[PDB]
Amino acid sequence: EKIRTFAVAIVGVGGVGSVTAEMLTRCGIGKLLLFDYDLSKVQAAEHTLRNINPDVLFEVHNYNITTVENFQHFMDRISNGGLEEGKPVDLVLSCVDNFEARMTINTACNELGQTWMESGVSENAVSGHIQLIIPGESACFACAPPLVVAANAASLPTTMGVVAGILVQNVLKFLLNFGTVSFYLGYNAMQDFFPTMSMKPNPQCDDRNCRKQQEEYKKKV
Amino acid sequence: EKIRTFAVAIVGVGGVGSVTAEMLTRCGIGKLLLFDYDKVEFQPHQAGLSKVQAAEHTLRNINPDVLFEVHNYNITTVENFQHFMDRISNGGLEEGKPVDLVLSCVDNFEARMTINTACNELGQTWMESGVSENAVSGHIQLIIPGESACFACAPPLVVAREGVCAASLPTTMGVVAGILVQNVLKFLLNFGTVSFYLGYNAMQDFFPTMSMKPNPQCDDRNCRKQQEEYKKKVAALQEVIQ
Ligand SMILES: [Zn+2]
Ligand SMILES: [Zn+2]
Repeated sequence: EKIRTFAVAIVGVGGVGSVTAEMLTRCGIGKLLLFDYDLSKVQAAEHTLRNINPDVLFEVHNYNITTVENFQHFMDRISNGGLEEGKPVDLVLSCVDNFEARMTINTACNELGQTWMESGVSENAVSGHIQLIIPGESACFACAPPLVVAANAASLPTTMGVVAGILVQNVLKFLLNFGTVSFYLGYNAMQDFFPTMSMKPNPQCDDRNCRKQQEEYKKKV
Repeated sequence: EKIRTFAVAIVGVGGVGSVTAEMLTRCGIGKLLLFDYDKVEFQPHQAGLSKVQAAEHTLRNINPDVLFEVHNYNITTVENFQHFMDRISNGGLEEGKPVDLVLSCVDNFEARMTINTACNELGQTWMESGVSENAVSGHIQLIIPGESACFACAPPLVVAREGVCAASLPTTMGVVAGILVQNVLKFLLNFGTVSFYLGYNAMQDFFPTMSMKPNPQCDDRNCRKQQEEYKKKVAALQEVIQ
């Protein structure tokens, strides 16, 4: 019911992204915005998803957001593509499998002061994670590299399933304000370990907007 | 590859059971035996078909290579319990061989105890799984009769707004089914570490894990018999928390 009043952007519509898109659609999220870069992949996903739950609204884009020109458009849609035009999306989800795209999303979110979550799964399928980022309040993707160790074909879609479900659950807890949102939640599939933590921002982060947001956040006193 | 050589029985094709059946089918499990006893009340046009034949139609369409055997009876009846034991002992990939794993995805204690009674009689390893009515917690448990606690060794373990639940339920089922299946793969394929018990608290992203030793005074004498057979086997080197 209340869930129908939110919009979520999802970047990366393969692997963890398709499962996540499908779960959110099945929950009746008001709007999903889909970004990927090859009907194209996103318009294909939109078609399948709208069949699953026609209550959900979609907007899709197929451009490479790592060029500054497309990055402009990406930021425009984050800021204005909410359920009602001209309002921001409530959350951005990174379900991408490369560093450049991920860092690209981090740069947009730092610029906009947009809360987002990033997720990943290993090629080997033995591990994955989700993380919440609140620019200026918690570590962004540029503040520090990933340091949490993984204490050492069928498995791969399964691990994607677990990570996607945990992601969606945290999206629901964030949008609907119940339980506790995780800041970092890891998944070691071989051991059934779920390491968790949160990290403060790096005051010397390379991302000058992360730095800017931190100051703005501190200033609230 | 190797996963194609295994047979898995799933009791209860409801929430976690259907997700689980679907994942296993997508993995290319050799065979699924499906047991349940009510009708579709999934996709809306199956409303009236038995749950088991409906799931079978969907799953076959997903992966035609998996072999399906389905039964639509109440296993808590002695007569149907005989049939159930027959298919567990003999409904393996090769007929006359046991099923490699039984998965309990039923919603009630009686059916769980029923599956437990069969598995102790047969010495059949199984996993008991569930999602709470509150929609924000679930669990999986590995029962190796004689080696780990059976469902009767101790009473039921518990893992500590409507719109919340209505949204959460499907996704908690997803998480629990996913972790169940990962454990099924780890158990069948023998890699990594299989959890004897794993709970999931969705409110706090808590995944408590432990194992339980058998209760040497279990009400189930087959449990006890199975314990002594296991104690014979090992005989050289297992402490409880004090
Ligand atoms: Zn930073
Ligand atoms: Zn017992």
